Amino acid sequence: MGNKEKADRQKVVSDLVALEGALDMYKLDNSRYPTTEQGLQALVSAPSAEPHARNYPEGGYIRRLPQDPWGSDYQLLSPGQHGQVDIFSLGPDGVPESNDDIGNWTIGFHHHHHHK
Ligand SMILES: [Ca+2]
Repeated sequence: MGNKEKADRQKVVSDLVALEGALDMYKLDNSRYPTTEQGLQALVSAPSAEPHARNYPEGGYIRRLPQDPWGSDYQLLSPGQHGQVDIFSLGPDGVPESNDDIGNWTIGFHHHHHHK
């Protein structure tokens, strides 16, 4: 409980949105959502994995892999647990797919994907 945690996780959400944006941008060019490596790298540099991302910004949107303020490298899992691709943050504990793991479903961005 505190103000610190809110500020840290909001910073997490900011990068989280950027992560998903890289995914959407990769989908724009390659007409599909990126895999675990390609998704995180899409913010930095065009993935070497096929198909090779085109129309990518020089230096990327962020020159280095975005990380939780505690020093954790954001993780992507394709195919996602909730959708096609799920992005989650490791938090202070660095543990992926954990309760703490701040994902797009956690914040409330993981919508528009219900077959029912
Ligand atoms: Ca965690």
